[PDB]
Amino acid sequence: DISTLPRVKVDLVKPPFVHAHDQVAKTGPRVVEFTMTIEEKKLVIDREGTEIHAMTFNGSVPGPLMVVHENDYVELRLINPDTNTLLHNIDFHAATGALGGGALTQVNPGEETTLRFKATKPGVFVYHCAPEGMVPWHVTSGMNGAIMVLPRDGLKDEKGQPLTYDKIYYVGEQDFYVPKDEAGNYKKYETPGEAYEDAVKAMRTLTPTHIVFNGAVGALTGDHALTAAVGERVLVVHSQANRDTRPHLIGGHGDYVWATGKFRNPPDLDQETWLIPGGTAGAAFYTFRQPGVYAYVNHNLIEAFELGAAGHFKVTGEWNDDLMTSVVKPASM
Amino acid sequence: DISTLPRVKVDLVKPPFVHAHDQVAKTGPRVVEFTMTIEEKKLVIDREGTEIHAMTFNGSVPGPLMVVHENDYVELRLINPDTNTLLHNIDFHAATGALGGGALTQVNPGEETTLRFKATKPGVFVYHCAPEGMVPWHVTSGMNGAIMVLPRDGLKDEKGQPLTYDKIYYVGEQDFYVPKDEAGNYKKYETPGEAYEDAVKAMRTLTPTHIVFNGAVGALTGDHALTAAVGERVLVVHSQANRDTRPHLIGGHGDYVWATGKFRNPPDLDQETWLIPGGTAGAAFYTFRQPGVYAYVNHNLIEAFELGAAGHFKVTGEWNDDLMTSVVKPASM
Amino acid sequence: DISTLPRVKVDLVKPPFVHAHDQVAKTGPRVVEFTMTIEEKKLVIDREGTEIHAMTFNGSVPGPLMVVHENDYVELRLINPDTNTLLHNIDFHAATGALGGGALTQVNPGEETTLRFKATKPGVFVYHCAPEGMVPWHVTSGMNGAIMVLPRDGLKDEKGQPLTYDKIYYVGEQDFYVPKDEAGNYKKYETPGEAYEDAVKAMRTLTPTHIVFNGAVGALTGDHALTAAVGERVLVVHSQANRDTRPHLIGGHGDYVWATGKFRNPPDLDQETWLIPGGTAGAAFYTFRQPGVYAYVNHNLIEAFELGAAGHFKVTGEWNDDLMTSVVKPASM
Ligand SMILES: [Cu+2]
Ligand SMILES: [Cu+2]
Ligand SMILES: [Cu+2]
Ligand SMILES: [Cu+2]
Ligand SMILES: [Cu+2]
Ligand SMILES: [Cu+2]
Repeated sequence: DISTLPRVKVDLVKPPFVHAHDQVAKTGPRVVEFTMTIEEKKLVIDREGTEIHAMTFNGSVPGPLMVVHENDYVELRLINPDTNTLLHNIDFHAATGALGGGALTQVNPGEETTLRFKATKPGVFVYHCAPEGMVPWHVTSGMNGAIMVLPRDGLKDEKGQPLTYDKIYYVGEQDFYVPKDEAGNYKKYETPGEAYEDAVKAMRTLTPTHIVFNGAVGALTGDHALTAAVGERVLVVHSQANRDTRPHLIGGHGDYVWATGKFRNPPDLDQETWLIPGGTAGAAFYTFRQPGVYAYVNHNLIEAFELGAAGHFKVTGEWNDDLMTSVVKPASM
Repeated sequence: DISTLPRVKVDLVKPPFVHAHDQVAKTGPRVVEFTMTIEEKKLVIDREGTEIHAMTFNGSVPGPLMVVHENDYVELRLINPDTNTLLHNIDFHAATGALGGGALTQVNPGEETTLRFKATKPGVFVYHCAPEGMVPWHVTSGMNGAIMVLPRDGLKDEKGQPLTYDKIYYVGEQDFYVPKDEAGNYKKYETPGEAYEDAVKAMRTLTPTHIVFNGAVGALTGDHALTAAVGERVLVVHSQANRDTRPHLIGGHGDYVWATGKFRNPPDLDQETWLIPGGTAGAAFYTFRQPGVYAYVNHNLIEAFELGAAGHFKVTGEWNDDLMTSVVKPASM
Repeated sequence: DISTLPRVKVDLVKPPFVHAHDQVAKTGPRVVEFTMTIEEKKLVIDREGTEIHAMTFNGSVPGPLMVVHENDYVELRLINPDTNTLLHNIDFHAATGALGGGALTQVNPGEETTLRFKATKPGVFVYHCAPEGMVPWHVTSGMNGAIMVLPRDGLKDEKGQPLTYDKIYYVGEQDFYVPKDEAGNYKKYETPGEAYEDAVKAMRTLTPTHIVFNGAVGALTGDHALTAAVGERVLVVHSQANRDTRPHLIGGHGDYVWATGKFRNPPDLDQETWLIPGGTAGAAFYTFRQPGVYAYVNHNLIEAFELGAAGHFKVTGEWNDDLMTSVVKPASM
């Protein structure tokens, strides 16, 4: 009987950060309460000033990472304010039935709804908008995020021993398909109803114009670079709701990787690069051993360095010359 | 000595259905006899009435699913009637030698051939046409299917315990590359010899115009939706002879998945989405827990909802509010 | 203390061959010394005579395969002769820190450098050039290879028993993006500075014009076909530094496959086709059971047979009719 269970309210944070949680469950099963507010907003996605009409959960691309434990109940209040123009809903890949919740959460502007589901399977999972007839347009306008369902006793390695992370980050990777005119410049749009047929044509090329982490080219760089220290254990959750990606930490590895994100399976070890299929979230665990700047990329390097799918880690600490050293620095012959 | 073995004749059925077989072998090894007749035919593949000249095994796209057990012999009589115009053959990925049988099965119109091979490796495998110089054109015109080689003691989970399916379906996913004129309309063709250079150009874009399940947009919907009941265990075999796909059951999971389809490996558990590489068959096992409509899609959602790679399950039975419920139905604020 | 360790000089060989090494380590840890010389050179990549300005390690596409054991040190002397025009460097995915060595190995024409790193993780790994701002252009001009870090006790199967190969080959698969004019003919270029913006535009299509093994259409055919004998155990290392591929041995299998190439993980068994993600090296082990010609392809068959990603094995020995036979040869009805 669910009314006898503790309720706990979570206050979400903006990606790439993740709200407070406990790896090993300190309580029995709970109803974990979340609220998200849908926001249709203009977003500038590149250095050139290209502006799209984004569709977001909670104002960000990606949507925030939700964290629960196996056999908790997730209760989501989903709000669509009357300042929006479109119908929206939510499909959780973590959930069982009704199109992942999609059939039960259709909200017009000015409406809200509350969905509850039991988190029966441990893993990282995609969530996304999926309104009938408009699914890829909403997803590829930014309306997707992820949920992590931890095992009650936390993460384990391939031998069943504990793995504990010191820091966690959520990297949402987004493919955008900005319509172009015949000369190749991006088109602008007044009403999404007028945008719609050009959006479809752009999608049908299967060729994204931009592929970004955290909603924009360069979003996870400079002052917004991810951070760690030598010796810290970092979990990076990565999602792609529509298109395959292949993350790689330049100068590191995925020590333990769940490429398709499901924690009942043993992790793959020592990965250089891993494939996260479109419609999937994955997770990689790494212990940093060297200080300095690392690039975290989709290792289609064109997608990374030309289309935007690259971020940075800045790592503090002590350089290890046993692991790597310049024996003779670059010099003339 | 093969002449001492029982022979059994199989009568094939049209996908997505699968011919009668036993999961656990009730006999010793057998010679299992199949017949297929090649048919070049016009097929309408979308709602707009786009018509292609398809190349088929047994009149369908995909070709039928053949089912044997490990260490059975497969004996295939392949017939190319003189009403066809092209040379064809067959490559079984399940087989060892002679280009999977391709080098031994070249049949002109008016010819037949009989190939035998031993099914030494358990799994689901692609078969396809592969005539020298014309391989991708035949494959991408529909001339591919799959074969399932069951272990003699049936399927097992990750702990070596039995997994028994109540129903099985075969979903063949087909990428088509229909030639387009400069304005973007599909071109029509008299003789495949006149079609050939435009077919090559269309393929070289690497951008399919249609991606369909069971030979057409909407083929696995309405009266032709897949069915199950709450509590039933369903195996879905999925093949893609040319191009990667990423199946997802919207509102469900892959409880046990062999993404690359080979049953000596343990299955991956609790998958949301899995990657089947082009040139591969995979298999996913799910026990339905909720009634209603489910969408089964390639989770590149553009490929699903715009290009055609989506089908439906209709599931009867009892709704489970513990797993999912609407707490507050969509309403104004 | 590294100065107390044995040093061993390796003399590299051109792909697809691999330099001499021992599967099981016959010594303790060593400093293994390699030299590579960068060469910018014109390469003809197809039957039509299309010529590109390639960028190579040691004169070949791919670069040579380097082979060490776990916990050896790799010491690479990298030479950029003053006959080249561009700045280059090297990122080893096998290495830990400084962008895989990229930050410590920037060499102008007329310079050299010597990098040392400890090979802490066993597997096959990509190496590639990665100069700041120019990464995909260098990689997709051919400047990539692979390194194999064997476990000290050699390869093991899924049960921990030894796997010993009799022959090893290295297949580097390269996506090229040759710029085209509006009519579709390939453009030619004087200075790479003048080529640069057209190279970027060609890459941004995400549609390679050529995909080749060992640097050219048909490179691994005829007199340069790979060879084996019935009963021989062959390891094929395959890399793709930028783009996903899906190798398949037509008429065979991958008996043991490390699709993402990391030997601490058990191999996948009996694969028909496997996915190597872009930015990854993989390895497949097969024992040949039948003589004749086999095609080794990327099983996107358009990529194979139209764009160039196909090679041949020629296998000598004894035909096994139990495994496969023509019962009735192709004939009229
Ligand atoms: Cu929406
Ligand atoms: Cu989905
Ligand atoms: Cu054919
Ligand atoms: Cu094939
Ligand atoms: Cu370079
Ligand atoms: Cu790299």
